[PDB]
Amino acid sequence: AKQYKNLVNGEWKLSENEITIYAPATGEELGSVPAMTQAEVDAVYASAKKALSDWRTLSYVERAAYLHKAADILVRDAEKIGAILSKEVAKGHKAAVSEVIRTAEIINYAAEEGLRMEGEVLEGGSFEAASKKKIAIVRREPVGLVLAISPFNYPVNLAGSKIAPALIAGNVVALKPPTQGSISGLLLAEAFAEAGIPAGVFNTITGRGSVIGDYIVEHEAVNFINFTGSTPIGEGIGKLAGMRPIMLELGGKDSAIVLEDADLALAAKNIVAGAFGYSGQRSTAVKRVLVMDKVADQLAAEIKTLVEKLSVGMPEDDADITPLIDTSAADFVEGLIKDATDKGATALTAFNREGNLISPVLFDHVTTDMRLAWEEPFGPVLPIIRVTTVEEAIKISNESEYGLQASIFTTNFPKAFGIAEQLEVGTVHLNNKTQRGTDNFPFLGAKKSGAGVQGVKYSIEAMTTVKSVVFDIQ
Amino acid sequence: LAKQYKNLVNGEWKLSENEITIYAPATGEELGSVPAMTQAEVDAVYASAKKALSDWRTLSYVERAAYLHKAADILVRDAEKIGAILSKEVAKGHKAAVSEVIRTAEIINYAAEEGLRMEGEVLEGGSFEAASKKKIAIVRREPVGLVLAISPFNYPVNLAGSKIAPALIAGNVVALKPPTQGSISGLLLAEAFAEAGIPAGVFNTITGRGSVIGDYIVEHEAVNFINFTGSTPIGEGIGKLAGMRPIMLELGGKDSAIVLEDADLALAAKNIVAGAFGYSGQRSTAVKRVLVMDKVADQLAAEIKTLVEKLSVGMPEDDADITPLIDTSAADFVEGLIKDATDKGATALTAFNREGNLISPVLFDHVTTDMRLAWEEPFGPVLPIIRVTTVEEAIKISNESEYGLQASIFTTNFPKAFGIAEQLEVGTVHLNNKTQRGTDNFPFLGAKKSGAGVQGVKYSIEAMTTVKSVVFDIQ
Amino acid sequence: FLAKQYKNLVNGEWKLSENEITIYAPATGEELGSVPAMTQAEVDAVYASAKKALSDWRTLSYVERAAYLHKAADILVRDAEKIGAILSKEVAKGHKAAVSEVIRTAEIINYAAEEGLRMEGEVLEGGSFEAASKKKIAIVRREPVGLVLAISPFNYPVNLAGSKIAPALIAGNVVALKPPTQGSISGLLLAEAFAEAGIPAGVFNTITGRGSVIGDYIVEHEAVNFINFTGSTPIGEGIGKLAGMRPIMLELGGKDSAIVLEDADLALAAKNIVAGAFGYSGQRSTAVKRVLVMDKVADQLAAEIKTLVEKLSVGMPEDDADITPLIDTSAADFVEGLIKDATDKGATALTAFNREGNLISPVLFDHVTTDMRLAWEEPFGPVLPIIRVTTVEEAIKISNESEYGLQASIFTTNFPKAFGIAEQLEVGTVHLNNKTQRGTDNFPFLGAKKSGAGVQGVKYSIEAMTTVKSVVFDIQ
Amino acid sequence: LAKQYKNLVNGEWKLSENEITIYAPATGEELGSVPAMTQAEVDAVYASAKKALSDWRTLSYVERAAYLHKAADILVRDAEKIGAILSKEVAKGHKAAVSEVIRTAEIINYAAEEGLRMEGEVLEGGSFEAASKKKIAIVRREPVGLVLAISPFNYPVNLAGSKIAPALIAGNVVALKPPTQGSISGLLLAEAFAEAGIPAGVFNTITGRGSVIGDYIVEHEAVNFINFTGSTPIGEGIGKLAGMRPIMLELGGKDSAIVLEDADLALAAKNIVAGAFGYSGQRSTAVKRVLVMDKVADQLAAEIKTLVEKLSVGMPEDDADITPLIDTSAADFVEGLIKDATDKGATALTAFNREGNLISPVLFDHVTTDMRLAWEEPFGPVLPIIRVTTVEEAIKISNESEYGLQASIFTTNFPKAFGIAEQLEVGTVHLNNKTQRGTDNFPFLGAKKSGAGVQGVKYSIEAMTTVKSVVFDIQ
Ligand SMILES: NC(=O)c1ccc[n+]([C@@H]2O[C@H](COP(=O)([O-])OP(=O)(O)OC[C@H]3O[C@@H](n4cnc5c(N)ncnc54)[C@H](OP(=O)(O)O)[C@@H]3O)[C@@H](O)[C@H]2O)c1
Ligand SMILES: NC(=O)c1ccc[n+]([C@@H]2O[C@H](COP(=O)([O-])OP(=O)(O)OC[C@H]3O[C@@H](n4cnc5c(N)ncnc54)[C@H](OP(=O)(O)O)[C@@H]3O)[C@@H](O)[C@H]2O)c1
Repeated sequence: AKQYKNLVNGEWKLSENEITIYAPATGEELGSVPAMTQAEVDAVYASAKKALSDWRTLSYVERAAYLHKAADILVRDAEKIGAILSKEVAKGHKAAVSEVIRTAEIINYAAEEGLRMEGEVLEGGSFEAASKKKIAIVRREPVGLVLAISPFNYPVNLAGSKIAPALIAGNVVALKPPTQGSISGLLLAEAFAEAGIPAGVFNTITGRGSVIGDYIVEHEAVNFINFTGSTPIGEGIGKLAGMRPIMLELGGKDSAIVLEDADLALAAKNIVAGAFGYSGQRSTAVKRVLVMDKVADQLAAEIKTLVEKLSVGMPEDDADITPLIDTSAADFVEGLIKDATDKGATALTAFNREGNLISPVLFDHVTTDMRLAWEEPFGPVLPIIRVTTVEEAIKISNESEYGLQASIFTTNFPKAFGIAEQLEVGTVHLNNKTQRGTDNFPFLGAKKSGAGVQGVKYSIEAMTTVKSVVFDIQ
Repeated sequence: LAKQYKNLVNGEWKLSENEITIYAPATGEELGSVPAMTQAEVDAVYASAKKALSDWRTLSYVERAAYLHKAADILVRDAEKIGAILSKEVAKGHKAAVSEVIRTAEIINYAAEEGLRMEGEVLEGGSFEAASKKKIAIVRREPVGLVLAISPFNYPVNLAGSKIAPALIAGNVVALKPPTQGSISGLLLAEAFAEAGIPAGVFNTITGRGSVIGDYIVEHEAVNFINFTGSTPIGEGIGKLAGMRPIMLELGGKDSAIVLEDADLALAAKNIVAGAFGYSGQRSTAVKRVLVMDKVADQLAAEIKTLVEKLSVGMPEDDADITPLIDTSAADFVEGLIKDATDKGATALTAFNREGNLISPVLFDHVTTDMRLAWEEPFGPVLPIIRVTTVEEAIKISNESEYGLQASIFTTNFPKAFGIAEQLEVGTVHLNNKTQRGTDNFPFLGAKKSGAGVQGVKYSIEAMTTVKSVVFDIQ
Repeated sequence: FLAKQYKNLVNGEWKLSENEITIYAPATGEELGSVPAMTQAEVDAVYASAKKALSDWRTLSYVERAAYLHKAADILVRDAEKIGAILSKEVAKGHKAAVSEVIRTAEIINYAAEEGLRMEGEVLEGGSFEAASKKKIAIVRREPVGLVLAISPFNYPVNLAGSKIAPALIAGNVVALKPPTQGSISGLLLAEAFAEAGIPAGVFNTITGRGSVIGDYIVEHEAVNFINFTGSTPIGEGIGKLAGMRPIMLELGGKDSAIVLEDADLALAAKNIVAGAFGYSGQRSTAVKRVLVMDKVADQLAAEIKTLVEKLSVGMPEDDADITPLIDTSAADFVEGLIKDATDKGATALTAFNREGNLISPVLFDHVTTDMRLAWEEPFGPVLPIIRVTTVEEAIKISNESEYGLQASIFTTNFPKAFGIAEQLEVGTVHLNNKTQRGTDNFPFLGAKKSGAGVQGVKYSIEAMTTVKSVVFDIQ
Repeated sequence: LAKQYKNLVNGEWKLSENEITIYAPATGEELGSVPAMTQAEVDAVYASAKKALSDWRTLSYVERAAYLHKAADILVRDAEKIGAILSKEVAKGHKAAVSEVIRTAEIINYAAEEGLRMEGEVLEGGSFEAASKKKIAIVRREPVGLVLAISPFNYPVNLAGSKIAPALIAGNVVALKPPTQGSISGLLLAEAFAEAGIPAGVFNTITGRGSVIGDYIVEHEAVNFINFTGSTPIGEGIGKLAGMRPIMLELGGKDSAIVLEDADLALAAKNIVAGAFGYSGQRSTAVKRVLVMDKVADQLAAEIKTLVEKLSVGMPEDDADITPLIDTSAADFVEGLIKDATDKGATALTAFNREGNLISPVLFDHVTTDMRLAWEEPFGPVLPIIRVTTVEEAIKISNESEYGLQASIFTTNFPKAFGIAEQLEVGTVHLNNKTQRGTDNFPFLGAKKSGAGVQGVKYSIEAMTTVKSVVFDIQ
């Protein structure tokens, strides 16, 4: 264990108060993180706005060089960081190391994407003959101070996915990690500090989101809020933003649509991998199967066999299903499972709970009257909902308040493309599970799944504006 | 003559039980009445739009463009007829009002052709991860859905069409809420789209005073996007009611004209006067404050003065440069700014005079930062000259404004001007010319309280679309 | 009815030459009119006029250049029946198909005007590459290449003239159109529309004449900055020998394969194959010219295709027959020789060969093998071979063994597999479950290998005929 | 000492039965030998490349970029080792030669990252016709195939890497033919790619005598694209052999520096001398004629003279500004241009001297356009000053050249400079700076006899890629 500190203006600062963090799978004390005051928040933001000018006037290639160095340090320390990340969020050890490696990949890719963004030269004579000698030189500029707020389930990857695109464009950044996950966020900050990031260009803030969360968001030093987390918290940020630009990555209830001509064993393989990864604690993850009646019995059997084979255990043993993040999360999941059983759903795999380790539960004959048909569990439970027509599958899929991603399993690709056009989601994966990657692809959600478009180049465009200089050629 | 106007709702023209009478600001002549819609009538507009969306988005781009081209041709045909009423309704010079209609047709046509050739992206998984080299993402644009377009009094046709046409080409459905003062002109624009045969519900209008109906139309869950041009306080309120939904806001401006020691003063004076006093200063992009190096301030002020004195002051029907302001409260607000500036010691190079709401153009010199006129947007024919001692002071005063729409720099050192422009917190910097929204293909955006989002034709199309990514593995 | 003496457009005037070429309708021998037989000195005058006009033309706004193109398109629509009627006779194209060609030409001209007028430049940052250059920016704007020589083909003498002229003109180039001799009347009728639209003198000009007098001369001339050619592979190869350092675009021959897998919709494959293969009697570079069909479905597919080939009408252009007389006797002789080689080597004639004059009835062969000329050579006539293959790998191998690489069709219900096949096909475009085709004209059109060079389709053609001018300075 | 070098052929290092001994132009020192390949050995290079193409083009972008980054890291590691030999081989200053190698690594790394994130596009049939609204075209990038890259003696590593890396990232395979003088440097570059693990046959080298394989290399049917830098007459020969294969040509220049009456004359002189006399004038991009308004010509000429007199003249190992020219014929040619200018009455402001092939830097004033030096590319250290009385005359004289690579304009009036730039028949105009190829992300191209095609990193990648379209109908 150890006492961690926030990065503030190039200096590691403790706070009067602190919060102790324990491993959710064991209760092991992992350390403590500062509990920041509002004056300490003000100082973070003040140093950031002070460093902005010297940072934005650096060349793109100099800013990229800092990001590449930080990524190299993360790769070097992937095992040491991952070992702690695995404990802090009860994620499989290997999966935690992989998250660190993927973060380095995103940081490097953002550095090189951001140093070659488009600038435009527009001709007045495209619109009006009298203006044929007038041209507009349009160049991108940073928005200023970006507040990045990462979630517990990817506390390093979904911090880096915000930090690096912001920094390459010339923004300064403050990272508010989740409390459960704050040690991992501060370990990420260490890599940026060692890389030599100029004082104040990147800073961290730790403290209970339920105490300082509103304060850090409504502070007028913040020019942009980039948030990943729960839908209700995101909704609140959408109000406190006013006219300030934002990005919200919220909940999902991704549907896997399985048509009569699908490869059922292949559909089952992708569905189980996607639904039960990290115990279902992922926004982009198959959370409901909408399967045509004729093949539903066969598909359910294929899924059941796979779910029964999943390992259920501790993070150190790289179990497929690990303990959920906290007791409230496990209670909520158990509640959803109980509601489905009470309303008559068929439990194809057996429920069991030891501490907060819930064994994976597959339900068949789930109906739209059951909470599990709609609510995001963030736990290892998966409903199968039988449908009679493609039209009905589309209707049920779109009736969700969420619209992150969908999967379509079928051998008729032109038809699948037509269905994809009708689904109110950001991304449709054909014959594969839903996923955020690859990280160059757009990542976005409709409806209550959030706002804005991420993926690397899209994230950079979001956290920049344009400056147009217009003049007349003689 | 004075006609009773109706809203376009699901392809039909509909009256309401209550209406609003509209008078010409320059004469008091009654021009007609427009409906005062109920919340239930708004619900019907939105329901018809959402019902029409599926069949509209499934048309080809070229079919949607054909409707817009036909609407634009009708506007050109009726430009004189529409311009004459627009001129009376907002007290805009007759020829300028006809020009607004012609420009609207140009924007509609340009948006139709820009939007039909918007294309998508194919992204390679192998750009990022070797194991994903057979995975590609087919990324195509889609409409956001129902766009609520809210236009302002000063360009009630042009800044309606600048929202409607980009929205429609992309496959969105649209409800237009014009300004009450300007609602007749907005409904005249709607007639063109109806005559072009726009399918029922694809384009609709809503009228009923923003002070009464504005909050309900914005909060309504049917609306997927809000595209607003108007005052900063109204824009802020819309920002709150939008929640997570995308919005575009084009709000107030206090554009600075920075005049350096090496500037051509005759040309700077010409551009400053044209920009500051166009439409009596009732433009968000007007030159609204001169920041001039002291060593050229006396001669610049004198050359501006000579031009201000030559401006005609009269009625819209006579194509006067300075026409009566939109309403009495607007003229009172401008008079108050003039009074404040005079009380604090500014020099009135031209004399204040007011007959009804026709204020003569007032040029002030020696304006200081303690005067309201240095900061607040007047929306009237008054221009302050603020003297600075260094270019750094000009940058600081320019950026101290809460507004950040555009700026002008007058100088003969362009490399230095480019470096100045990089530091100005605005969307667009014009070198050796007045600020202006055009040409309409160029980006138009404002920093700080001047709004959110980027317009100009292609940018407005991109704003009112989202993307749909379809990912698959090649075998 | 009344044959006319036609003239070239040269510097805004209509000019005869001392000698001329009489053009006869291939289907009937009817004298249609004459076009000038220009001398090298007259070519010089065309090019001198063009280079003189280039200054005032490239400096116009995009809006002003676009207006001329839109007006020319409007005139073509107005005169589509009049122009199509003569085009039909000149190249023995069905009357309705010739009118359709004119209408399609107006569509491409209008689309090119609107595509080109909104093209943009870019601004690049020195600091993307080196910190010391962070204040250096490059303002990069588009410019024309100069004088474009556009050479159109007999089989689309209007459409594939307009596909070159309009992209060139919107970008600020000046243009000289050399139509094919058989097709020169149609090209000069197109020129009349641009002249009536008010195209400034010398901005657009025409050249007609004999290859033996001016053929190489028009291409080698130093005034020409770009050559844009559609025609046969051997003529294209010659233009490559004479192009030197100047950019060119070549749209040459094809032998497009239609790969029909076991899981294909065979009725749909047959319908598309026959439409693509026999349109304009097979006188198209983009056209199904060989069926590569998996053994298990070959009998069924052959029967479907046979039925549709038998329904094709064979006759005169005025009667809108599907199969019209070929462009000349040499072309028909060449086609007959390919048919005889296949017959003598044991291919099965599923429909009967007949020839009257240069009117060849449509011939479908089954059991064609790679030792037969018809497996490889582009006929430009109404003959189609079916080649039975055992695997998709063999279909890919045989398809890619061709010296041509224009397009391919894949008929299958497995699209992810079809994409994997398309990646291996050495062609410009692969159509899934559809015949090969140039359209829609916004899509890229290009040929690999001996099928051409460069990428057309509207925006791609404008890109090819534009360069850039960069202005670089340091911000202070 | 002097080593026998080998060609990289299908992952193996191959001598040939005959070789070419390479000597240092400044000293006569034997540097080593390169193989004199036969036509059958060229066949083996090309067969190896075409066999490697299938597995190379189907690797992921990231895998291809990783090889390029590794090659660049090795070049940086070995920059002195390679640069020291490059310096001797082409009589380039030692520091400049090492810097060339470093710049090559920068270009290789930048090309890898530019190329790996290239994208395809999806086009809508409904943009063009309603009946095709369900038809989409998935357009993806593909390599052209085998690129023949021919580097120049004056940048035998940098302008090899500028072709190789853009080709490779896009999935092309490459054969590099260095010039004989400059073949050792080319083979040293190849060693870096081989050590980086470039797969066998993906990158190969050809060396030999023109009399044996010169035309054969270019005419060979395996070659799909020719990318050449060199002299105009040699490039003209390549053009006569390209057939239908796409080419790119970077040929000669006669860049003008136009100096107007308001120019900063000290800045102009500094840039003019740096650009004109770098590498003894043996650069295609380099100020080669000053076109100066007569009112400022005396002062400009004096400022240039003072700088030219400071230039060091001597050996490559001593980083002399002016080193010996590439061979005797080149120096003879330059001496002839100098003599013609002297005999026709130009003023020699600095003195001509020749020792071996080391020519001292010669600045001429009062050059008239009947002098060969006004027009012919010298590739030697001689600079004419031509006085004009109007900008229009400067433009005419500039454009009268058969060359059109770059131009410089020195003036404080940028809107005017931009208008002049529009009229100059060149690829790039630099304002208040010498002409230069960099930064390497910017476009680099020549008009007229200066070449064909657009380079600079992303432009070079575009040039060596084509597309494959897959079109289907949505259901
Ligand atoms: N779409 C995506 O890409 C994505 C990815 C991952 C997760 N998610 C979603 O996020 C949810 C799970 O994440 P979570 O449990 O960490 O969410 P959460 O409880 O909303 O917390 C998210 C983050 O916001 C902070 N926060 C809490 N209250 C705040 C406030 N009032 N103002 C500002 N910030 C505040 C939290 O700090 P504290 O920890 O101190 O409360 C934490 O750092 C699920 O709904 C999941 O679908 C989405
Ligand atoms: N940035 C630009 O591009 C641009 C262009 C033009 C004008 N403007 C700005 O607009 C202002 C002048 O226009 P204006 O006087 O018409 O401004 P405004 O009073 O804000 O009105 C703008 C529009 O919003 C409507 N509205 C009023 N209250 C509303 C509410 N609560 N919710 C929703 N909509 C509501 C108005 O309808 P009613 O008429 O019924 O109240 C009108 O249609 C100036 O500040 C000027 O700078 C900006």
